[PDB]
Amino acid sequence: LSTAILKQKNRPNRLIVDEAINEDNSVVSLSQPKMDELQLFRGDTVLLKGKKRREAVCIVLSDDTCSDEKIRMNRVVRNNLRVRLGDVISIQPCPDVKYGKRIHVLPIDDTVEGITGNLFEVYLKPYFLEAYRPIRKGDIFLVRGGMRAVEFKVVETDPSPYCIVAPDTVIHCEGEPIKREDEEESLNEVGYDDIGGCRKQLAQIKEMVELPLRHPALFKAIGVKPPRGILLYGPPGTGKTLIARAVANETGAFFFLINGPEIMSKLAGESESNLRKAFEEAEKNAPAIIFIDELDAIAPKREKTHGEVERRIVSQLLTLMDGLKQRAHVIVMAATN
Amino acid sequence: LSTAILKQKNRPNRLIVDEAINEDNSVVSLSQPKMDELQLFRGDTVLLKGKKRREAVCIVLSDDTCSDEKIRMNRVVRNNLRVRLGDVISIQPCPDVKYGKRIHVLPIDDTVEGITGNLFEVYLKPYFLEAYRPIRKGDIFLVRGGMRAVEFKVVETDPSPYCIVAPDTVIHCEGEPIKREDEEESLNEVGYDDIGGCRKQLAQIKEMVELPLRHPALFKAIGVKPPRGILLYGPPGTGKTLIARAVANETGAFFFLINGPEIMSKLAGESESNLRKAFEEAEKNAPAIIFIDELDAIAPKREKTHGEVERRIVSQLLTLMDGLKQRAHVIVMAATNRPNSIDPALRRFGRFDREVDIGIPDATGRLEILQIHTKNMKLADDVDLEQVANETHGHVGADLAALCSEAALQAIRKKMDLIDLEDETIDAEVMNSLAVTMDDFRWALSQSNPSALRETVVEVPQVTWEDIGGLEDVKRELQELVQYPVEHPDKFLKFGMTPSKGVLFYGPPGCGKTLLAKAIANECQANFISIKGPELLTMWFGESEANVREIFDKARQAAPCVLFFDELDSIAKARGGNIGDGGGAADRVINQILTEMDGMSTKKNVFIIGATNRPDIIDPAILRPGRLDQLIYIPLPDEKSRVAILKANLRKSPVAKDVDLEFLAKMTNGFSGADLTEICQRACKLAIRESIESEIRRERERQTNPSAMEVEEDDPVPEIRRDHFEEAMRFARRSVSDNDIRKYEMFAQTLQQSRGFG
Amino acid sequence: RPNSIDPALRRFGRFDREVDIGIPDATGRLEILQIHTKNMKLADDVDLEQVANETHGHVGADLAALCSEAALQAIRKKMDLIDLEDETIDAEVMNSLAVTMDDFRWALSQSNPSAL
Amino acid sequence: RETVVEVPQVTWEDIGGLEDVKRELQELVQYPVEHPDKFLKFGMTPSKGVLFYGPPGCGKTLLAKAIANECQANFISIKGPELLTMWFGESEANVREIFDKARQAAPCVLFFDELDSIAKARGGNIGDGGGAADRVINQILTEMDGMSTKKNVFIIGATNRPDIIDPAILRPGRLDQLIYIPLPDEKSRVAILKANLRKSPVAKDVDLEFLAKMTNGFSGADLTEICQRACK
Amino acid sequence: SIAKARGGNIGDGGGAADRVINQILTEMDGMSTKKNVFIIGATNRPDIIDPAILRPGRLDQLIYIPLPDEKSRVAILKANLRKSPVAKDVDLEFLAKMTNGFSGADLTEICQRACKLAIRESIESEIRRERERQTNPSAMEVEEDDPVPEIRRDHFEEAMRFARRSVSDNDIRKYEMFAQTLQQSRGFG
Ligand SMILES: Nc1ncnc2c1ncn2[C@@H]1O[C@H](COP(=O)(O)OP(=O)(O)OP(O)(O)=S)[C@@H](O)[C@H]1O
Ligand SMILES: Nc1ncnc2c1ncn2[C@@H]1O[C@H](COP(=O)(O)OP(=O)(O)OP(O)(O)=S)[C@@H](O)[C@H]1O
Ligand SMILES: Nc1ncnc2c1ncn2[C@@H]1O[C@H](COP(=O)(O)OP(=O)(O)OP(O)(O)=S)[C@@H](O)[C@H]1O
Ligand SMILES: Nc1ncnc2c1ncn2[C@@H]1O[C@H](COP(=O)(O)OP(=O)(O)OP(O)(O)=S)[C@@H](O)[C@H]1O
Ligand SMILES: [Mg+2]
Ligand SMILES: [Mg+2]
Ligand SMILES: [Mg+2]
Ligand SMILES: [Mg+2]
Repeated sequence: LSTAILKQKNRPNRLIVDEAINEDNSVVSLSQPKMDELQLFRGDTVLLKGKKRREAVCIVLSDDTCSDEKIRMNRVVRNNLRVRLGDVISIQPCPDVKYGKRIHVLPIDDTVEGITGNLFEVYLKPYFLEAYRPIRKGDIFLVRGGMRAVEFKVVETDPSPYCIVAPDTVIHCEGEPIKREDEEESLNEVGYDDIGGCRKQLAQIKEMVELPLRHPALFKAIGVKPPRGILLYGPPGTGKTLIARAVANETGAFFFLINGPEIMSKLAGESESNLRKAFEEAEKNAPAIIFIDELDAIAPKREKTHGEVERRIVSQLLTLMDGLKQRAHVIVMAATN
Repeated sequence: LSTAILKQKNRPNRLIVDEAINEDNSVVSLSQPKMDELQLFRGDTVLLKGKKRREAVCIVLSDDTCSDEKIRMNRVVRNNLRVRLGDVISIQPCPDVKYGKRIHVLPIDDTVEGITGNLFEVYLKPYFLEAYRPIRKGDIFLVRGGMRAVEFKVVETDPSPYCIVAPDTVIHCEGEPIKREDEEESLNEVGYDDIGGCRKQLAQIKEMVELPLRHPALFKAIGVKPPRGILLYGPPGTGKTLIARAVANETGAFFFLINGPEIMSKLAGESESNLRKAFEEAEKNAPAIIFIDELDAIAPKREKTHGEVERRIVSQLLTLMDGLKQRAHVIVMAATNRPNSIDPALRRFGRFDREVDIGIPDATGRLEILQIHTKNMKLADDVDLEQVANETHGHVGADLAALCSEAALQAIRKKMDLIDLEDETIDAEVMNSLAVTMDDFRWALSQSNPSALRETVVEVPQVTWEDIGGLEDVKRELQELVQYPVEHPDKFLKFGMTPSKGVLFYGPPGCGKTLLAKAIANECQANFISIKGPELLTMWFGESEANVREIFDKARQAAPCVLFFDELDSIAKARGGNIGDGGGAADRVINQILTEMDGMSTKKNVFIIGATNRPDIIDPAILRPGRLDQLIYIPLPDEKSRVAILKANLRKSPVAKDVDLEFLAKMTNGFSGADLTEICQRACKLAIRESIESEIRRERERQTNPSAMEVEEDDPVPEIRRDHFEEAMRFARRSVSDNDIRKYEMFAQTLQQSRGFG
Repeated sequence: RPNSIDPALRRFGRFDREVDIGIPDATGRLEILQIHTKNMKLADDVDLEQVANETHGHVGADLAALCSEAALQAIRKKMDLIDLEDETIDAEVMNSLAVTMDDFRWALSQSNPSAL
Repeated sequence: RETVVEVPQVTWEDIGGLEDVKRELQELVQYPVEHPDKFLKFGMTPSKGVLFYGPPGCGKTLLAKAIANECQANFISIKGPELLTMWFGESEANVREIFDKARQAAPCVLFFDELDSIAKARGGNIGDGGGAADRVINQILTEMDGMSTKKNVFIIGATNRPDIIDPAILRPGRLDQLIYIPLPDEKSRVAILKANLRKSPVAKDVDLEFLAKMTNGFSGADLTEICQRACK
Repeated sequence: SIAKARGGNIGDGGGAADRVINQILTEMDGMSTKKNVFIIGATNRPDIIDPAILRPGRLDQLIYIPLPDEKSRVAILKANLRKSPVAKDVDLEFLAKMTNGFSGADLTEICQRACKLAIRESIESEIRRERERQTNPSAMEVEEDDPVPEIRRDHFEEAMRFARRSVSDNDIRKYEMFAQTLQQSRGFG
């Protein structure tokens, strides 16, 4: 039970992906007892949750040749949810529908180059007019209203979770296109599937960091105070900054990063201000995490320290660590070798 | 009388709480001779005093079914006075009644949410109009003028001690409500009931700090100047900041706090201003206390200090300490965990001359710390805290806190198939089905790595005389050497004899020398410091002079104690050599031991005992009058001594009636106590082998016919029957040869002659 | 610390004379005790020459702390009447304070001196 | 240049002979892990130490790896050459770091090895001005005393020069269970030669019994030398 | 201790001259005679002594202090026994005629043993009195005096039984041979 927190806990609302034969980019395949199970009436908009906090919404259909344990979707949704073939995806009935005021799509330029022509009346007309197709802020969808695959990206939108775009919602095309590198660099984010060989330690870090921030009521009920500092250590090259970025992309808390050399490279009296601003922004915001990377660059032993300014930075860090109270909901974790 | 200041001193005006059946929140229950005793007329307002300086006032009633020794009140007064069921509360007749001008209540928002409605005409009307109900500034009272329990809090009021609210007193409801966390955090303040394992030191701190501030007239009358500096010290984690906050919440003096890193983290020239403002605000105000926490961060030794600004901060602190005069009524107390890295100019007379040593707790202390920390957890009935308190050996208070936390997290992990990290909230039955069992405390105790394992243990031992077999003449001699100068001082003054201080035990290995030295300390109820030559050849090469002075200073501080040196052959054979070498018969460590043993005053009751099993390479300079004098040779045991040893080792395990110990001692000839313990341990291991093999045969037989599984057997072996001792007798080998025994006889007769030549 | 002073200050014309205040002997310790106990109210049992013989490595401030610890022991024996909880103490209790030889034996048992 | 803390891969099957010590090492190591309460029925506290000593080449390292493979425990290995190096630069930290790492990775067998190099660089050949107690082995004894029994750290030693050994190592509460590992017998030599020859294919014309009846004082290292010569 | 931590037992690589005793000789040379500082030494191992200590203008006047004679032993036993009161039944002359190679430390050991035996009898007698008063506490009417004020005799006989000799006779003839000729150690050997 030492690694029991890493179990996926399969439930009736768990849906495994599979290949879908519909070229429409708003389809799901659910069976009739599944729609009668979660009270999903025909035409509902569910809230799909994938990996690395990416989400998606699609209008539901009753594809009765689907199985009760799976779901079928195309490559567009599986790239908007960052899943492979054979990964679970939660479903949530969220019919809280409000319309949008203005949406703002943006194309990707390398497919627009070649021939552009007119973007609006050739590309944005036949896909949006009388379709009611839902979007999330940050989706990449494909319209075959041109020469070949020219993709669009919804960036600026006033409804932030999602919205069903009515035909009266104002559609623009005046903005600036996006590069291919801008998406392909953001497809190289880090999750828990990029860490190998450290299962037993990821169990401990999820028990120490994720659980006292999602459920403070348990620790208050059973009478436990959660820890305030975690120190990762190891040899050089063993993946400590990687586990840092993995928790930074999962956890659903506010994340703030402090580097050792970046603090110590600044002028005297500006580095203490950066430490104070870090802890003030973390206590001001949500349940938070502060990651201090390379701790032994900003706080060595005081037999090695010769300056006055470096002893002042160590004493500043001690004073800021003692200010964390049980009310604050701030975890500080640091890494060293 | 060393802890006589911690006595509660029961008086006729002492009232023990009890449960009251009146739902009214202004009732007390007093008997008629109590009201005729303190001249309490019916309808008086008394001044009730509880814990942590909380007070309360209630109008008195004559409830004659109450007892003369108790009082009865509800939960409202017992939460306004911070007492439990079975705690004393002083009463004071204070009829000094003046009315209030404006009062200002404030609700608590979590009970107001749900439905609020109109607060004033529904909540504040029927409880205040024509009631004359008294309040203290800071009370939490309950009015049933709504949906459920909606509590109010009186914050702003012009009469500060208390007041009887007339109906003409202006009542407001416009203010801001208070959160639940704002009260529940302030219910976690610290008193003297949150400190466990430090009774003897709390006595000293109340004699030094509370008494010269409450009653300066006594110290001026008898002619005593009270001290100005107290230095608490100890290992990390032993509760020094906790004792600080406890005095900060009791004492009834002005309290000011200074942190080490908070002073040293500021810019140059701003830290000296914070020190000066601290002492100016303390001398400006009342009888005060200044607590300087982590003193060794702002004043280290000036060989370590490299700055100019840090030497200026140390000199500023010395100048401010010398400005304290007898007129001022200011006590300065400081806390550190590195008591030898403080600048030595601060530890002189007039600055930080008193020192109180908070130490590592023993088993009785660990039980009290565990009972304090688990008062909010929900323990199962299986949990025995005395077993846990015995099994935690090198722990300090913070380690026991981390032990309780790790146990409850294990209890969560066993309940993981219901709790989801993915969801929003947890079922209330899952939050109610949490109870920590003894299996959790065994997990948490298996995982914990404590902090104070590499410290020296100063305790009273647990070995009685009964664990030792044989050696009865040396029991009669050691009683006469140790116990009578403690118990009968004057009988050495009738004659002209000064008692001796040293004993040396020497002999063959395994003969039982350590247990006697522990047993005499258990007999006299003295402390016991144990040193080993391996432990003293390590941590000398790094600190070349301090180690043996630290041992003798710690033994002088913890008097009366027996200071037991042991394993002297390792010093003698790492420095003096096997067949002799270029090194001396005198050894550097044993040299500094002789120097420390000479300068030891006889008014102390520190008694020194040695032990070696290589008496030939011993230093001659150890043996001289005024040092280790009383040579006692401890020999191999005789056969009745061997029967007594075998009766001694066999008390924990159950054996049968078929065994004969007399024949078993008549088989062994040169066998020590270690060899007889080896035989008993071999026999127990053979019995455990047979038990496990029998259980394997039973489980395989149940696997053979699992259709019935109907044996329902009992325990196949509860004891050792016989004949394991025969195989153990076959295994045994002798430890000391006979040539060595005649050599020990020849050193047994004449070792005192080794002083001169040879 | 007479050997940590800069040696240029101890030359001719600057700090050439030196007077060595030292650790007192038994005749000195008796005089220090008779000075410090001139305001205390001693019982008739107290023999200061025995105390002056039994204090071996003490200097003057140690004898001051010895007298203070003795009088605090005399307070602790009178503790069942004195209340920390109250406001003031009865004048007969402040008049019934007199330090006996048992107190000086307690205080002398507890003291750890400086110049051993 | 790091210390490897893993579960080893040597099974019992790689070792030939020495079956009584297999039955003894199971009883010393495996039962206090597997059956805690059966030591609470009686009043016995289990021991913590084993010393193996004997002639060279007899097969002492493989047993210590094999018991760790049997119990599924970690395995830290130390050599006296490795501990006389990186002591002269860090005079006190090294042996504390080893025992702290073994306490952190519990349950593990902590295998000291090659004690003759410490004993012969400090204690000497025919004796000298140095002691029978050695500074490194002194700090080892200090670290071995202050070790709590709630942990399941088990200590195993090995030397092939048992005369210059420190007497202070051997005392109850330290390395107790002395086991002498002898030269192998002829059926033990047949088992050793069956053990070394499993990786390489050999024919049916070979006789191992005669080949063990030729060797008299030959250890396992010598029989492995013979097999390696044949493959070359 | 200086001679045996630096000069050694049977000799070693160290010298007969020792570093501390070297600096002592240097300080003893540069000492003006107008001062009245007088230096006295003591050792009980006269063989490994530095030869350089003994030279004119340094520690000159060698005095060998021997084992005491029997009238010297009577004087020693009169000296140790002045603090404690003893009786008139004791004979010190026979008690010195029993001891042969016994020093002053041994005679002080005998006297200390006798005082310890007397204190044992005193405490055991008080325990019997308190238990007898516990037996019949209804009266409690003895009002006894002091059962033992002095040492009577016969504790010295048990103390005589305990005693062991401190210096053997081989050592005494070795000290005689160093007593006659120690000044000749300056040259060779
Ligand atoms: N467990 C691992 N799984 C996958 N990739 C890893 C793992 N450990 C290291 N890597 C790779 O190693 C690269 C460097 O790892 P880092 O996280 O930079 O190491 P580090 O922990 O930061 O060590 P230092 O002290 O900062 S040099 C990462 O970018 C990964 O590509
Ligand atoms: N005697 C004790 N009784 C009850 N709780 C204790 C005791 N000693 C320590 N604790 C607990 O240990 C926690 C930490 O103790 P601290 O007071 O922080 O130790 P400390 O004395 O400050 O040591 P340092 O030098 O400051 S790290 C406290 O919050 C208590 O929970
Ligand atoms: N008289 C005795 N009664 C009971 N147990 C004894 C007795 N004598 C020895 N022992 C046992 O002998 C073992 C070692 O005891 P110790 O006194 O520590 O031995 P030692 O005299 O110190 O010699 P070493 O060098 O430690 S083996 C323990 O198991 C004791 O229980
Ligand atoms: N019983 C055995 N079974 C298999 N191989 C063995 C056996 N005994 C020894 N060997 C071989 O002997 C060689 C050395 O093994 P080790 O146990 O390391 O020797 P050792 O006892 O440590 O003595 P040294 O000092 O290292 S040569 C290896 O090649 C082993 O395969
Ligand atoms: Mg990194
Ligand atoms: Mg603290
Ligand atoms: Mg011992
Ligand atoms: Mg090997």
